[PDB]
Amino acid sequence: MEQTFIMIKPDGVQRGLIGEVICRFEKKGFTLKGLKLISVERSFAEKHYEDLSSKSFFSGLVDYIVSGPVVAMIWEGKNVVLTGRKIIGATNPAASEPGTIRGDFAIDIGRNVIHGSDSVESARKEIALWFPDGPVNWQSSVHPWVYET
Amino acid sequence: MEQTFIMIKPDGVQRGLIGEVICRFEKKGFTLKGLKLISVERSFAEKHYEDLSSKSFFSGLVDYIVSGPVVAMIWEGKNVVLTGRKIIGATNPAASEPGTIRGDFAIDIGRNVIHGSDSVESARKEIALWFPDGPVNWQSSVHPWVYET
Amino acid sequence: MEQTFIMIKPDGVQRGLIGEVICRFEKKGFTLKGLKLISVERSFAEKHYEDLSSKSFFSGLVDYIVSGPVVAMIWEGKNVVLTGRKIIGATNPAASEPGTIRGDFAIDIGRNVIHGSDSVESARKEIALWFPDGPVNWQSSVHPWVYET
Amino acid sequence: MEQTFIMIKPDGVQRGLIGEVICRFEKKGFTLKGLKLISVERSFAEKHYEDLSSKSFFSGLVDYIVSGPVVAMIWEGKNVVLTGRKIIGATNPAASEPGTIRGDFAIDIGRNVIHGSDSVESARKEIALWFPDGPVNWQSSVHPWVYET
Amino acid sequence: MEQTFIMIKPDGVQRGLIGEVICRFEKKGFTLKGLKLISVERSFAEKHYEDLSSKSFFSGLVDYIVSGPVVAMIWEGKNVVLTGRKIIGATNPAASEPGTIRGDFAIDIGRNVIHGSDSVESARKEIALWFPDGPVNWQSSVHPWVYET
Amino acid sequence: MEQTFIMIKPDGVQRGLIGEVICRFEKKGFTLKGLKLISVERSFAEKHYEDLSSKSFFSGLVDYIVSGPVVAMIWEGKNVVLTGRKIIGATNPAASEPGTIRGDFAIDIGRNVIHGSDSVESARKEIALWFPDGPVNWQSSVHPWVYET
Repeated sequence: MEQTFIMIKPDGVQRGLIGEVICRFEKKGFTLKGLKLISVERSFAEKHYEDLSSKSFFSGLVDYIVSGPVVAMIWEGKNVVLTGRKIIGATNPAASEPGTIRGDFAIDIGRNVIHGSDSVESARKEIALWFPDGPVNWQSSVHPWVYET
Repeated sequence: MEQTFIMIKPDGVQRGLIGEVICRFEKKGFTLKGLKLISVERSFAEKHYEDLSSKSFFSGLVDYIVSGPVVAMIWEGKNVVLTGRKIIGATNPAASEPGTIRGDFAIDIGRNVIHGSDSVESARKEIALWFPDGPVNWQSSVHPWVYET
Repeated sequence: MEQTFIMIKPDGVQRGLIGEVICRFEKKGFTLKGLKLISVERSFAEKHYEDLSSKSFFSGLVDYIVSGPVVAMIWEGKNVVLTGRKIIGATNPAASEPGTIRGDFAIDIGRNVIHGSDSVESARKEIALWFPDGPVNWQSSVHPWVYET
Repeated sequence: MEQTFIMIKPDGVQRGLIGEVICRFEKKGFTLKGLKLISVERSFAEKHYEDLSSKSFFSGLVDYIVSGPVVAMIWEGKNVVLTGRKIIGATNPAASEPGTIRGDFAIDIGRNVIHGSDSVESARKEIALWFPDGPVNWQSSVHPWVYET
Repeated sequence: MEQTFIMIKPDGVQRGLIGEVICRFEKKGFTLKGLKLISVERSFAEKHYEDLSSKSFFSGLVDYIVSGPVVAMIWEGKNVVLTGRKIIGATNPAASEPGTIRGDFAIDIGRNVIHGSDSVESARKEIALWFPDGPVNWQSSVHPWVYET
Repeated sequence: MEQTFIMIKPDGVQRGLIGEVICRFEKKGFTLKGLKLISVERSFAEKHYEDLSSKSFFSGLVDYIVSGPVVAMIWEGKNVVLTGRKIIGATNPAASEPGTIRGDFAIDIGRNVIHGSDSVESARKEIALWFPDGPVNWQSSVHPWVYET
């Protein structure tokens, strides 16, 4: 029942990796509770990167996340946050293993295709910011076959 | 260019086919201009199937489309409507060709997995209804290689 | 909710196409009720092709079908018999369309990878011959999403 | 050459992973020597989890493998046992790396999709119990390209 | 056995469709006998399109295949010419059926990803033009399972 | 930018993995600047394996490199040398991880399917030997999304 935030960055969308990303999370057995294609404003990007406002690269991170539309999502499942980080792969694309998203598609650390919350409380902040209206709640009929009880 | 409305139906989401559907349209060269996971409310449904409100099965469609979340989408490109219909395949899953979304995943007419605007006219109507705020604009960097001139 | 008989011919096994074949029926929404790797013997083969005892090439069919192990299957679902033939493609690989099993892998009539019941009649009969013990029953948790009512 | 027993648990069948699982072993270069869909008997089950007779969770493992039909298999090759478990992934889905069967599909340790022999000795026992009548033998024509000499 | 000439156009290379193409012919069972990545010269281009020199769109063809590298190939197998054509799909993307290369990735008639000889005769000319040094010969170890005797 | 030499060995070609391989490097974002099907001559082969002269299996490797055609390539991008190797996987298939080329298809050390430059140094050497005419230059239109600046 845990939830994490997953976002396909501008390059992920430009490189036509949207469907592929979602397939990984779907096959794994997680539940999509949020999804949308959106372009970010300056104010939002900065707030999303708030915890870095005082960094050399801050201005860059904003310019980029706004240089194109992105796909925001909410994924729910046991250990979805850590599992999600595992599926995505190492932050530095050169260290990510084949089989992970960044491992199979990313090369440059600045065009690392996607983002995933780093922690549970981190996913909470991220989800509230990106999904003010809340989650889309539904139950999967395959659920008794993905979990015990 | 032209735009069409594609909607992954409740059974499409439950069967974890979201990613796959998107993949095909992405591979064809179309650009996504709208995307959202939605929980349809009775009244909204009735407007969507409004052109059929006179059929003896109207309420049936309403009961179903509201039985679970769906994924709304806007796809753009030349002939996007016709191709969209072609990619989806025939209405009757019994006549739908392998290679099409319905031919590969659907069996029952009442669980056809996906919806596609049947005409350009019904398209503009559908995307206006489902996406009030209009489309998310962007330019595929591979445009010069998908379209001539 | 009829059943049909699909058999991956010796060549299908040699070429490592067992998983692929099984995947297409699984994704279509069909239920496997019978599965087994077996190497057929002379007499049983003559009874399978029994309907062609009066053909010159009859001797060869039996010869071939026995040259290596095959995979016998029982698949269940609406129109599974007719849909199965669609999924398999034309008898002559030269006519089988891309997207169908023979369309994607088969080249020679003699090496056509698979066999499928050509009719509900042939079906209920082949199924009894190959699977004398009957089928293995179970129901898909996503059944209400693949079928109506 | 070496042999291992791989079994697709009831949750693996329900989730439509049969083809997927087989594809991976076929592509690796391994030979399939046994395959069948079985609905396990309680007494058969208790013998399968025999060495766990003492553990508290014994009845749980037994009630479960009986709850749905499974797919039993025999695969042959060099280090097929160790590669088999490597291909499968960490016992606890929380650790299983993307690229492995459990890594891409499993979430709950109780619904870990598949089983593989932990050793050569236990495989001998496993194949002898699940495939009393021995394996279906054949020689791959690509063998001389998978193995040297 | 019969041979044909397939060429991935500049847009195909740009859109990263090289491997996908080869996969389709490999999985069909055909044998690759020639493979080169080339940046075609103006004069060579005019030669390849000689049979069309007085045609109104001649300059377009020339300007086009010269705008970016291409992948030239030789494929061998029974009915490889007509089949290669069936794999590529309708010349007009708008008509190409899902499952074919153009059906899956093309949209604009002038950016249709691939070229395939349309006759055994034309194939010999094109093969003699693109690979004057002849094909790279070799037998496949799965040949006996692709063809009869 | 940096470039490396990848070679799909005879077994790799015989098992029909050419497309598959090219796909992994393509999806990663790397640029193919050289590609070809070649039946290597004894003398050339002997140069390629220079450093292993003093060794014993030397002659063995040579005999093998000439026993069947191969596919030579040049791939360009940041860290393409070590990444190419990370994609290929451990030399010993028993150690190669699922997700990597050898991890997914190799079994025997002698049929490791592929070869990749071990360093930028050897890479420069290998590239010169196999591609004396230089590379084929072009700029992916996706470049700005694969690299920041």
